[PDB]
Amino acid sequence: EQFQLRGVLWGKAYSWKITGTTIDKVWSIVGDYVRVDNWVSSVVKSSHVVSGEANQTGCVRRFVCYPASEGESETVDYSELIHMNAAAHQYMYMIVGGNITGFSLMKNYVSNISLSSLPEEDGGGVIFYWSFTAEPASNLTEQKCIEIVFPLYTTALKDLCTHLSIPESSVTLLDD
Amino acid sequence: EQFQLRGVLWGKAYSWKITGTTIDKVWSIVGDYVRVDNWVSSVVKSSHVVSGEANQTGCVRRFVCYPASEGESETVDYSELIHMNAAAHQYMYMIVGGNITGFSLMKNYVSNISLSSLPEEDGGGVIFYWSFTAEPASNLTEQKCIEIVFPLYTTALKDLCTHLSIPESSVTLLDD
Ligand SMILES: N#C[C@H](O)c1ccccc1
Ligand SMILES: N#C[C@H](O)c1ccccc1
Repeated sequence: EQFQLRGVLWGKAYSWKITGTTIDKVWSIVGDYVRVDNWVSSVVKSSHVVSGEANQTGCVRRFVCYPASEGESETVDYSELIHMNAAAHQYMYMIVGGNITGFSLMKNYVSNISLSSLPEEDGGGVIFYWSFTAEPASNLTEQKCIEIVFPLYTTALKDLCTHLSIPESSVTLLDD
Repeated sequence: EQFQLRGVLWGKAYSWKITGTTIDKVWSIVGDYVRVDNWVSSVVKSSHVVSGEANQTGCVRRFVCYPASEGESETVDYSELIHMNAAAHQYMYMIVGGNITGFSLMKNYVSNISLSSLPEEDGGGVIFYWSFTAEPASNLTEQKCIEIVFPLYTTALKDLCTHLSIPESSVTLLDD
């Protein structure tokens, strides 16, 4: 009959329905964690594993982002895979270093990606779940976090369509 | 150009499609965090807020579970709401005390619930997302965690149907 209080978190979860593809085609792009340059190509220039075994839990990827706007420099993200279940199409990662624009402002940014199949008997389709949390910090606000994260996720879903060779109309953000 | 390694996590995410209901109806049961006795009523005997304000971020619920078997005592869960966004039908909580069977064995059990509406042109329906993580510890394995958690989530989806007065066939586990 005792408990230990802890601090609250910031964050938000998003889900999209994607038609016209399959979960394992989506996963071939989205699940190749250390090669995120092959996914979010509107943002990421290059990417490679720098610690551990590629796409195995505990590994760290380092990726380079194009300048956020002209005149700016390239920035770098280090992120650690902290959970991976490839057969269940889901994983979890955290930013552990770098100066990547916006994202490096957050304290303990953790993200979850989980792909699910809608029932074949209902016409199929893929649900793409993507969430983040961050720890509240004096130098930021939850609204700022969401302003940083959501445009990136939106860009990434667009880039996904490009790499799957399906129209952008294939993706629909679900009402929460 | 440096980074610090962090520990990895155990866990799993699950998604169900629920037909014959609306996100508002589901939320009226699932979203009443401190009254989980009015949701998972086959497992939970009673539930009350014991710190903070009911269903506001930071609050702690105390709930009591029926005995696992005859002669066994009731067990107790303390869990803190660490994120709540009711407008977006999503929240996150962690066990912060108690001796609730199985769940109290995990180190830093954290759970996320999200509800999404499928497009009306598709026939509507709700996607129910539910995930957990726990920290690796000597006295458990990830498999043992999954064997604690998934049967409870399954029971909870069944109990949800009872309270919604809809048949269990309304619920389909995605990727079953
Ligand atoms: N780490 C991390 C972020 O989620 C991220 C940022 C840019 C492109 C892909 C992913
Ligand atoms: N806290 C917590 C667990 O997720 C839980 C355990 C039993 C019934 C409802 C919820």
